[PDB]
Amino acid sequence: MENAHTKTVEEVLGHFGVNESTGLSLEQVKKLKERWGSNELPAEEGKTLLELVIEQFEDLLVRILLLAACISFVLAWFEEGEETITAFVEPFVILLILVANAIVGVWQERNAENAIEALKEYEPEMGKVYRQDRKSVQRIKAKDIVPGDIVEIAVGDKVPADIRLTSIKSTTLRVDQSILTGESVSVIKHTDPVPDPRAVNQDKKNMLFSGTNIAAGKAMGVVVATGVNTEIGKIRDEMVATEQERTPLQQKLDEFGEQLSKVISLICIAVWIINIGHFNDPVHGGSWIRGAIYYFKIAVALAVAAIPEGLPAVITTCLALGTRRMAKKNAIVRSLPSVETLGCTSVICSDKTGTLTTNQMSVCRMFILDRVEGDTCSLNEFTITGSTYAPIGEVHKDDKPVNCHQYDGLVELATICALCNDSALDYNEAKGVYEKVGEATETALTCLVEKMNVFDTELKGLSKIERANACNSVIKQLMKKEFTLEFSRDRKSMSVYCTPNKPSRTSMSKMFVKGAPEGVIDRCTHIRVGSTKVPMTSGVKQKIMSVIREWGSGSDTLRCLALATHDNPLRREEMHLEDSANFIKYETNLTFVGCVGMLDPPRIEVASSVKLCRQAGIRVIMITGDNKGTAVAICRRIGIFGQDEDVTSKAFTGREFDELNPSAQRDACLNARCFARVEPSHKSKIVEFLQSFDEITAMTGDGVNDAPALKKAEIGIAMGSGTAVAKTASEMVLADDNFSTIVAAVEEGRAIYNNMKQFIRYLISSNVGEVVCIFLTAALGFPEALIPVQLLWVNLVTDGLPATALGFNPPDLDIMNKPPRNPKEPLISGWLFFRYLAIGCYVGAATVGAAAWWFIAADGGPRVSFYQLSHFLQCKEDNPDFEGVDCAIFESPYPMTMALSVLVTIEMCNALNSLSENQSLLRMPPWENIWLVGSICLSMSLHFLILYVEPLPLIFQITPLNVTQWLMVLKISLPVILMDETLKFVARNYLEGISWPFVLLIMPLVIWVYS
Ligand SMILES: Nc1ncnc2c1ncn2[C@@H]1O[C@H](COP(=O)(O)OP(=O)(O)CP(=O)(O)O)[C@@H](O)[C@H]1O
Ligand SMILES: [Ca+2]
Ligand SMILES: [Ca+2]
Ligand SMILES: [Mg+2]
Repeated sequence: MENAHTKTVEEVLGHFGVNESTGLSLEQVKKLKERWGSNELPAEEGKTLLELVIEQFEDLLVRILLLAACISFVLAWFEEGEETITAFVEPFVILLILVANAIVGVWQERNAENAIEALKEYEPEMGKVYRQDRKSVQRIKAKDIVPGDIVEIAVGDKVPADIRLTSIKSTTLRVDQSILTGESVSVIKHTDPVPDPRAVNQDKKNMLFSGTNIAAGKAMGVVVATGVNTEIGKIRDEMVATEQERTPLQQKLDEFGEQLSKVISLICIAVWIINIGHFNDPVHGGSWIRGAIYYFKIAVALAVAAIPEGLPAVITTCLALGTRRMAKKNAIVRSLPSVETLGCTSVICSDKTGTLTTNQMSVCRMFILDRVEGDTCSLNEFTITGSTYAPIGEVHKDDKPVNCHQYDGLVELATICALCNDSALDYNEAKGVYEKVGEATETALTCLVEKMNVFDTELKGLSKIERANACNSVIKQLMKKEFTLEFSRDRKSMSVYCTPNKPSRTSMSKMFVKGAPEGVIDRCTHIRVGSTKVPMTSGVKQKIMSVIREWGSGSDTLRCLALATHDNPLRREEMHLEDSANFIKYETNLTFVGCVGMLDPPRIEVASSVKLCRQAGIRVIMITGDNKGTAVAICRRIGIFGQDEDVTSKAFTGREFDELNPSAQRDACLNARCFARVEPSHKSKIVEFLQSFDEITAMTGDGVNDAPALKKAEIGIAMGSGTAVAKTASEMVLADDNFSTIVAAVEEGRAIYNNMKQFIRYLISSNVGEVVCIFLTAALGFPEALIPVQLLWVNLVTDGLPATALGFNPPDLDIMNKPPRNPKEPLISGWLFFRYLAIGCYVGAATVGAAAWWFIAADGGPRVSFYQLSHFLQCKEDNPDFEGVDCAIFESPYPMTMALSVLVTIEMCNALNSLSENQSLLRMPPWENIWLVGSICLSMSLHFLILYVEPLPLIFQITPLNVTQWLMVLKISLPVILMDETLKFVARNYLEGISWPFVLLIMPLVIWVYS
């Protein structure tokens, strides 16, 4: 069966031997499972290891160090080419820092993919089928669907396999198949066969494809292909590498990356220029071209040192960390920019039903009319026990057990709930619980019919399975459903045209209507009291609405629904059911029967989440299509409003919002916190009004009425137990429906930006000190304190792992107390620019002072004066200004080792400053980031290694230091902490919990270094 769209519905069902009513057997499914297998696609390997490494070396900042490593190679291969001892050490230390950052980036990217893939199996994909075990619809796993079984699918569902449409229950069926054919509109389907055997998928009507969603309607069909035999499975090879747009923060770092490479080039050009007079010095052999090449290597080695080469890698691991940290909290992050954009979210619009509430509805009370005075009416208000979907409960009239058969209004109320219902109740023998098949509002009515049991049937000898739809089957055996005017959110109602099967009374067909109590009652002209009908007046209209308003605004905050019937409807011939606007024209002159109120408890984590968002400057707005009285009462429960807060201008309806010119409509959208009774058209309109104020909007939803708003918001967050239409229009999915994961995603997105600013602060405060070290030496006339191979050792030790370990920084202590960040402001602030220069100027002066100390004040070194150190090039044995000074000590490796050791040490102490922007080290000790402690101990281990290992001091032109000289290195390196603790102190006090184990740990160190 490969061309099913060209065959009649009877011909396809005959091919499988299946009936559309009873379904498929279980001896047939066992045979079909062996010949066809499970309905699932093989797992894709994704980005391979080699491809994942190539993406690390595609940024400009990494391509400079690649070219500089090539320059250092071709410049060291022409002099002493056949060598490996000291010639090719400069290109080697340039490549080690590149492969170190490439390993961390690939390993962290591989971790985020593994956590995401392990989250796809959180809850298995399910599918509704008809099988001969039960006479009702049952949920099974989508992988256990075999070709040939009857599958039922409704609005919002995801088509589990290729389905030949057998019967459409509603007036029309729309399917969103942009995933397969690429058309951005819902396609209308039918049940008639198409003649063309080679029709394209756009022309393949009467066929629903796996992976696509049902946009509107309800239908059933027979599966014709599963697994790799579906249209979306046969094209899984046509999966080209999509152009993933850069994160809006990555665009800020790319502009900053090219702006920094332009200023670094001007700095390296200046280094080669300010040293013109040193080209023909005797150190280089008196040759100009020999000295010009030497200072070209200092400029190249300074470019590698000054350029942040781990910046494209650290943004990779941070975004990869945010994805893995969210997948551990059961949150599927589809779009990479989504977790970073949530850190700047200012408004969180949220669906109420199914999103802020558990969606575990249960009809707990109802009422019918007892007797009509003529101006007022007495109501027979009942109550029902039970909070789950199990059909075990008791109906009480006045807290006394009552039987529903003696009330003819209850018999009629149960009939409307049974027939005007596109849902059912399923038993789960694996879990031992009754679960819903369809919407929660309708299954609550399906379970209510079982508890009422208006037609007293023997319900004791039936199993758990046959008790889910026992009382409903009795009602549906009495009335024959003709067609369904499906639920449309413009009228907020739904009717069903039923005909009584009994020909004895010869009753004409009726229309059983259920919907929102506000609109349905307005279309009601009569009221059903007991078994007789009496015309409705405006006095009894107030009594019915007042009870419903008490239910919604009460303590239980009930979700109400009115039930009505139409005694004399038009025939099917006169009704024009093609369009949907005529449906409200047939739901007129109704007879009000009763109203039901079902409880929908909010989720436990919602109340604490709204409190954390308000503290973080975020605003939570409830966009619901439910009643205003129910919405405001839920908002007072979850914390959006106070239990006595006035909401005269913070809660609006769809009608009240439209009856407002754009003047007041604007100033009401940023001040409101609850929108009730809004269509899917309004929800996206609310979201675009909030984006008009330059606000990052995050919409959270579960149903098809939220997909237009989920597409317009910057971030769309879908619930895991929601419809597949909402989960398709969303960037993040809460697999466990935990609303507290949203605020964790905001804290994580703010952490990605914080780790970025600390990385920038560390590689600019430090690398400026390496640039100042070279220019300060030149302006003072001192001997050069660093050679190219040592400028490349500082880059490896300081710009390597101690810089990437900043992406593992812990969140700040005030991370979620600051207002949301505006993504339009510049990356680096003007105050941060001062903090970079203030630290760098000390790092540079400390490195020059370390070399100047040995030449002037050290005991082992000469006691050379400041004049002789500044004019060291003019020293000969005939100069009376240089007496006793052996002027071969100006090339000694001691001052170059003091400067190399101070540069490395002062940058490790500057990394300890880069754990937070303003929190001191006594408040956030360095062991809160253990990846940084290990990176510093490794960098200091490698520094001590080249100082004392057999051949290495010769390769780097350094000499081993003693304990007295190492105490001097620490004397100058430690004040870089005190300088940044001071700059952090000013930012806290004048611009914007001391750990005693840390204070007591550093005091034996601080007193030792300074005596
Ligand atoms: N199957 C159904 N049949 C008839 N009326 C329904 C219905 N489902 C919901 N309604 C009613 O239509 C009204 C508005 O439609 P809507 O689809 O927006 O409700 P909803 O359950 O989605 C609230 P939310 O938007 O917060 O999820 C609801 O208040 C409800 O009373
Ligand atoms: Ca560097
Ligand atoms: Ca550095
Ligand atoms: Mg909802």
